[PDB]
Order: sequence, then C-alpha cells, then structure tokens
Amino acid sequence: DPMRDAIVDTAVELAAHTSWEAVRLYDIAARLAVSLDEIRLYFREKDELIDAWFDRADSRMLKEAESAGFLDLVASERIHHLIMIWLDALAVQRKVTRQMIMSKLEHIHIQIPAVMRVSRTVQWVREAAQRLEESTLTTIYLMTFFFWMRDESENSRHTRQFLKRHLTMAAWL
Amino acid sequence: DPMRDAIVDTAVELAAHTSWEAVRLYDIAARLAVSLDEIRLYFREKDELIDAWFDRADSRMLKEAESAGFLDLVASERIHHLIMIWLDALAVQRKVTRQMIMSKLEHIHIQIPAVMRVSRTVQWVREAAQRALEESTLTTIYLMTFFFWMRDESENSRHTRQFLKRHLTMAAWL
Repeated sequence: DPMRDAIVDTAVELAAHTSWEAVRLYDIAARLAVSLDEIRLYFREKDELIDAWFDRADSRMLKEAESAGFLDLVASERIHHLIMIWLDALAVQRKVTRQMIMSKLEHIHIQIPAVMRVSRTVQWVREAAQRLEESTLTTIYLMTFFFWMRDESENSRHTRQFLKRHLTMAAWL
Repeated sequence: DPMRDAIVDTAVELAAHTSWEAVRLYDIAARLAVSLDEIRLYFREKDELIDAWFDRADSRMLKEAESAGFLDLVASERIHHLIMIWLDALAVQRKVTRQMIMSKLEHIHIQIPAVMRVSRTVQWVREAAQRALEESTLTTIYLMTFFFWMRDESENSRHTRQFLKRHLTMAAWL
C-alpha cells in the first residue's frame, strides 16, 4: 504493498496538476507528508516510477486473464479485451502516461528496456488468448497505443473501435 | 518504368517546395507538361504514390540483399545494413516521407494496408539475413528507429545509424 502504490498514485496526481517533467521525489515526499529517505526506499529514480505504472496495467490485465468470464470470450475478443484493460488502467491518467512516453525520446537507457517490455507483453497477450503473426500484432498493439494517447473521445471509444477493426481485418487475412 | 518514376519524383519534389497535403495530380501533370489523363493511367489516387515511394525503398533494399558484398557481412550487420538502405532511400525526401506518414493518422483504410507492409518487410529482412531475433523485438525496433529517424536532423542520419546499431546489438546479446 500500500505504501509503494500510494507513492505511484501521488507521483501521478502531482504530474497531472503540473506535468511529469516537473515531478521530483522531493515533492512526492512533501505531498505524502513523509521524508525523502522514506520514498527512496521504494524508488531511487524517477524512471523506476514509470516501471511501476506500467506494471500496474500489466496486473489489471493479469487479473482479467484468469477471471472465469475471460475463458468464455473468443480468441479475437480476448486480445482486444486485454489490450483494453491495459489502456483503461493507464487511462486513469492518459496525459501523464503520454508524457512519460514522450519523455524517453530521441534515452537509450530507458529505450532499450521498453523494447523488451513490449515483446514480453505482446507474447504474453498472444499466449494468454489460449486454454496472428507476431509482427502484425506488435504493429497493431504499438499503433493502437500511440493512437490511444491522443484519443480524447469518451471511454476511448475511438481506440476501442480502431483496435477492434485492425484485429478483425488482420484475422480474416 | 521511367514514366512511373518521373511521376513519383515529380510528386515528391512538389511536396518538398510546398507540402504533401498540397500535392494534386493535376499539378504533377502541369509540372511534367503532360495531361492529367496521362498521369491517371499510372496513379488514380494520391495514396497510390505513397505506395510507389515505399516500394522504391524496398527495391533498394532488395538490390542490396543480392549483392556479393552483402553475403560477406554478419547476421547483425546484415539487418542494420538493409534497414539503413531503406531509410537512406526514403531520406532522399525525409520531410515528405514524414508528412506522408503523419498523413494517415487518427484514414482507417490506409492504416490497414500498412500494418501488412510492415510485417512482410520485417519478415523479409529477417529471412534476407540468411544463406535470430524475436519477431516482436525486431518489429519494435524497426518501428522505433523509423519514427526516431524521421526527426533526426543529423548528417547522414548519424544519430539513427547509431541508435539502430545499439538496439540491434543489445537485443542480440540478450
């Protein structure tokens, strides 16, 4: 954990009012009314927080992937359903998330580690749909993601349709 | 194919001076001193040109992939070399290419055709390197490098070349 999560929550609220770039651990400490030494027990760097954010999404996705309701869906609907939970999780703060990602731009240290996260995630979603070519799905997951970022529609309606279509189009072929 | 190619060149130059969005077929016609009826034999739509542009890259890549020199390089160097030929090809007009891609953004029909292009390309490069890397890793890399290359203002895309080299290398070792 509840303390690790309260950090992330705090980090993320802060970024909202101001921006991500503007967020320091000094301020997280300040908001939570605790010492910077406390915070650094959990997080020694600002990056480490991004990790946590994306791991929070990955776990919402995991809870879903084992619900009895999930095994009921179709292979197609399954992939679409996981990706959406993921993006809904992140959606709790879409602008901040976007900021986090724009942030590692033009960041080899932050960039290489994401590549690997994407592959695991893509492979995991693909395996999580049992009980489509890797690139295709990757390409789709990537594009949906980047599209989702700026999708200012409610509930990301536009993203949910976009994903549905590419996944379907692709399947048929 | 000299007439088809002259269209593309023309299309692409015009875009440079103005923008891609601004580019009309009649203008291409006007620029080449031929009739719009003549242009439309080759291209009935503006998209069709984007296709030809990206096919032009793929074929540079193909000519490379069968040069005797290519069969000398290592698996790693091989993929880096082809991707670079592809981006150099596009680099003849980086800003136009960028515009072409930004263009189909937020064009559902245009997006569907591309995803497939990416896959063949990725799978083609991967195969082209024998006589590996997980498909998603290499995809994720080819995508990222691409988008990074777009706004790499350095000379010869030095920055992109190094960027690609590193990710391909780091990824291989793991």
